[PDB]
Amino acid sequence: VEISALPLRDLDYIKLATDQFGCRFLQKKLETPSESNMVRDLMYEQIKPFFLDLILDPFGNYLVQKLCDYLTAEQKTLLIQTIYPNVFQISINQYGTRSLQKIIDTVDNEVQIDLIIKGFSQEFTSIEQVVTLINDLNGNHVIQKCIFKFSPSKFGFIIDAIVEQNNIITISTHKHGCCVLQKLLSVCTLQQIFKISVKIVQFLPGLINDQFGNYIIQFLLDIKELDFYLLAELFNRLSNELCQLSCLKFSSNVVEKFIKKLFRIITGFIASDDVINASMNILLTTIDIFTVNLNVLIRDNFGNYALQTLLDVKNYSPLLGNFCNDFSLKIGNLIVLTKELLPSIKTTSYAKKIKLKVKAYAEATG
RNA sequence: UGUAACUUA
Repeated sequence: VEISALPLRDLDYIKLATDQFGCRFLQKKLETPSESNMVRDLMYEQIKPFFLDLILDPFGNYLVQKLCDYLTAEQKTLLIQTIYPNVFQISINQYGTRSLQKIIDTVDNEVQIDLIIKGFSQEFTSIEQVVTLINDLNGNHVIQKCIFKFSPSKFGFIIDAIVEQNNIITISTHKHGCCVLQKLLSVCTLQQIFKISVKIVQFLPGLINDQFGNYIIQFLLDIKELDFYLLAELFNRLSNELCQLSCLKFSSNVVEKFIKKLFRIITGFIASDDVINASMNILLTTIDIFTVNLNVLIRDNFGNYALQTLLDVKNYSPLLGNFCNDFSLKIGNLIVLTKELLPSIKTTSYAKKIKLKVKAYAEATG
């Protein structure tokens, strides 16, 4: 427009950056190789004291993002030096979060990375603010970006926030928080996973039937480098309430996941002889529990799924040393008992499926 | 017969 007639050194780069027309003008000027280095250097010096302002700006953030693909190391470094103590405010912000992710995505070196982490430390960001960011609509996308871009050696402030008091509940039982927590465990180190796994088990009753928390428990059941400890821990914490948990909407999926995990281990043998022997002892104990409460499980709206999972011969066909003996005496007993209970559930819409699972047991037995 | 969660002209 009338702007594109003035020399670049006479542009008020602040007023343009906060203006839609002006911001688009500067971006497409950075994309002009003749002007690129010059506008950048002319832009950088004038907007330098307004970095935080531009970052949180509806139009300014678009310039900052674009500017990240052109800055030098020293330039981007000095940018981060100016704004690192304000990362919480930035991450919370609708526009700031888009800027910080792009900054994190275009880091040049550890000096820049450590400055960002330094801002997330307790010196500038309290634990309750980190917890906030994890559960925040916008901030959680910054925590994720850290989780995917930076190395786990930098995850300190995140780990510290989760293991603090009962924050594991606040996070796991939250829509945004449960996601980030699963994103973390996917790249975390084993010792960091343990540190979190302790807090989860400690607050297990508050997570296992939670609408989101149950997904955290199930995610832990996929981490193979946990079976040596997690199988005994859970079952010892849930055995007495195993029937109750099987009849709940959310925790029943965990039970099914648990049972399936027990099968895939003992079937793989035919992990570790400590894990396996424990898996066998739990499974046998589980079948004992399901026989005692068979009357209730077969009729419950959620219990029946766990019962079917346990009765599905598709999961334990190779089980047909001495363990396999008293297994069949228990799982076989449970089959013939379920067979007697069939006409007492004819009013239910799932009697057909259960009757078929005792039919599949005969096809494999005889 | 039964659950997800993961964002600006």
